[PDB]
Amino acid sequence: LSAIDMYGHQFCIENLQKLILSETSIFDVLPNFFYHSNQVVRMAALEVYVRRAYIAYELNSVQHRQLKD
Amino acid sequence: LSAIDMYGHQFCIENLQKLILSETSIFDVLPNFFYHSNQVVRMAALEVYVRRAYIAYELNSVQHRQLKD
Repeated sequence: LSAIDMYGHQFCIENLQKLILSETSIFDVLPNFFYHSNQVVRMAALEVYVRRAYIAYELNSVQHRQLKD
Repeated sequence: LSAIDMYGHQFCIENLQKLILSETSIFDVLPNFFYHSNQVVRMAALEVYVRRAYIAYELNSVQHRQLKD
């Protein structure tokens, strides 16, 4: 939480490479806040989770939507 | 700001009375932060500001809005 930018930018890709080059699996606690009241930990954690799935595939575009509310 | 609930509850009814029963004058410092980055406590703190302006007039409806982003 300290790491995360928490503007709309939310480019904490470097901390993410520590996450993706984590000896530890981060599906354990990461879920408790990625449905926290904080749009940033929601969004970030969620797409990296995608990435934690498709580490195998090639991702050519990923856009976040933010709907109805 | 710590006091402020920061959720949809947003019950700073009592805190508005501490603002209006403040040994400290609080039109001074409160304004510096109600344009901080955090939308719910924004909502709570800000509407208490509303309440501190028109406590004199009669308010029959107040909706928090949430724009562009």
